[PDB]
Amino acid sequence: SSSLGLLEQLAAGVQTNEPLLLVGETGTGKTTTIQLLAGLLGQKVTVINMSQQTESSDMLGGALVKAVRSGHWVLLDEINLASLETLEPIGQLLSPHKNFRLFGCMNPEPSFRSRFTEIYVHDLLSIIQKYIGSNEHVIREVAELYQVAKSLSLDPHYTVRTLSRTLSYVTEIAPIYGLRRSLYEGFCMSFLTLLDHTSESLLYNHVVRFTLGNRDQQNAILKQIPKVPDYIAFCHYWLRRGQEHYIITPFVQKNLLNIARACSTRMPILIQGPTSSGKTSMIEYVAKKTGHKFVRINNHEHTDLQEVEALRNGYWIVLDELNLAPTDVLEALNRLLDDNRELFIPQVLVKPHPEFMLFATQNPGRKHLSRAFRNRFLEIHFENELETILHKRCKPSYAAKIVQVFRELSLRRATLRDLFRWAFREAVGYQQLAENGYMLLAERARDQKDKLAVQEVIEKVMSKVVWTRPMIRLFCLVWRCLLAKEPVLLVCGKTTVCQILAECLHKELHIINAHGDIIGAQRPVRRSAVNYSLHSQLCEKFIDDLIEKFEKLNLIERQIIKHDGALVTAMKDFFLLDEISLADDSVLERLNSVLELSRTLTLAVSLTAKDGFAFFATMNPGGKKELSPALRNRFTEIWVPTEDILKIVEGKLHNNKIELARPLVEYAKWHANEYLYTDVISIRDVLSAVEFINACEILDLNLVLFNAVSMVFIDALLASLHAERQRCFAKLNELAH
Repeated sequence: SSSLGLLEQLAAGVQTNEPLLLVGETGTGKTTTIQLLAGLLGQKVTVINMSQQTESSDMLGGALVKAVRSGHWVLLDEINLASLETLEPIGQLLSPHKNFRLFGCMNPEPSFRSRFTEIYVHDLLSIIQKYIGSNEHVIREVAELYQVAKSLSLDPHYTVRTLSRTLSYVTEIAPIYGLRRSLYEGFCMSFLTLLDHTSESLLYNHVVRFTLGNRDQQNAILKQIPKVPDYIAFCHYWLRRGQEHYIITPFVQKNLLNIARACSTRMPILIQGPTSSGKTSMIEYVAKKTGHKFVRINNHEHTDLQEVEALRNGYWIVLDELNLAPTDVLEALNRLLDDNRELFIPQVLVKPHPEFMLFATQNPGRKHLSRAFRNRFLEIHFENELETILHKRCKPSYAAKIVQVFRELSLRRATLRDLFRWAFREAVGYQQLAENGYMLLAERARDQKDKLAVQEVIEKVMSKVVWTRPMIRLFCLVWRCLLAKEPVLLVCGKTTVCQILAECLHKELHIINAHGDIIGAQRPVRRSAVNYSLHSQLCEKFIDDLIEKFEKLNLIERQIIKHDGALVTAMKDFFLLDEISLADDSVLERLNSVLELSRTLTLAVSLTAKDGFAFFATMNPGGKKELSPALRNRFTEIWVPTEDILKIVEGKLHNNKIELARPLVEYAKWHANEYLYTDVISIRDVLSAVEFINACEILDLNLVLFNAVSMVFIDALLASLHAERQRCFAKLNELAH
């Protein structure tokens, strides 16, 4: 009756030659539209999904023009996510024609949406009958499926028409390795793929299991024998269409692997979550069973269309990292999700056989993906467990207590990738040494001494340069992380320690400044060429005409022809891309690809090696926008900062020339608390002061310090400051055209 009402409303609209929309939540006002279109006659459903091709491609260059000359139905869908394409409202305001149909379709504009006479949109056994068809057993199953869509109220979040696609897939794998009860369980499986608690899975198997016939019956659901009797089969509840690795599989891994496998016989599919957990690791572990090869198209941040071979052949592609899509290959890729496997690029289609068509967003606000895209594909999401897991990928109590300390840290407040770093790093053979190892690795990122002391207690529950104490506990950490060759950020002494290490480990520290592709790659014109070609013709048999005569009868081609980059030149070293927070994104994307235990040269591309190509970067604290918390966590960071400042100046000063700094130290202290009040020694100032003090070509030491602190601190600071200069001079005298 609701469909009767909407159809009558659309009839009343269509008789009047007006505009009409329908905002709702189902994506089936278009189904009602095409339904009533054909049920009246069906002119042509020109269903222009007007959310991707922004404003011209609808209008001109046009589909609406071809309609208004033709006589189709202009089903402008998704006008509630568009741009200012108000030329379409102008074309509405034009109304030559005979009978058009501009029956647009919103989905919940101050003048477009105020010019279209809208009509909002407002029994599962019936649609369950029309979907299922193929006993009174199945009538009890109709009651079961209705109980499932009724227990939808057990909380988007398992929304409405997910049951429709589930019934379609149950019809799909129905005779193809399925009991009807088993097929219902499979449909339920992909009703609770992305969920929170398996009590819904308990009740779903409970209703489906009851319809089937219990623990012996649930084991009889695991009888894959007549299922696989029918296409290279898989293990259990699994017989797909038609070798191994060192990819060893635990319990939960085998569970999610069987999940993705249960997806991978139907034909789109998306798989979101944490990147370090190996989504394509599982995808290629299943591709090891020769569905295809795992062509991981790793779109970083501005991957363009130059990045169909998997459409022609097999070699199952994965447009990975599509969260950070470059905003139009997402749109043309969704245009490739209109047809099944037809790709028009000028040249028409592919129509593939089955390999896969998987995809991988991330754990979801760095450019959140489309919910229309997140509702156009059969999506997916993914202590002593860790105690066992580390026992092989690393070399009884050292390992167990580290996992317990990870648990302890969670209770207190932290990436376990760094726990693997802690494991494989610790060459200890000693519980105290391993304690210090997990300590310092945890004491890497200490942005404050509070949490540092807290984690210390939690673990307790288990040359041209100048040496310095408070930077030795940065230089030692960078030396150790260099030996491990881990990625090393730094968040006061930064470039000093970097050049210190490049002094010690004799190397070529190619440095860089913030604000970029040529840090990674360059595409310049290919400078000095002129007399080189003249001598190359002078060293050839038998002038441009002379060169042409020689061609008629390498250097000649080189003349007619008239890649390099920073980490690449470092690949040819250590790349110290300082101020990394204000770096690029796509460069940071490929650097994330450069990061995890492997390098890559995403040029037609290749993969670079690494001989010690350290990204020994830096980024000072505080447009100081940090990176992704992965991209922070993918690098082993380090944080950094008395009378020894005076001792340091004593090293920094001239030969005798001593006690002026002992005045100048406290003079800087009183200047610090007085002017711009904070207890920081401000060692740029004291350094330049020691520079001029050791540059004192005059005598009378106190006058040298007088003119010095006049030059650096004092005169830098109303007219009362003049008075305060005297006060400053007081602290000086207290230290005394």
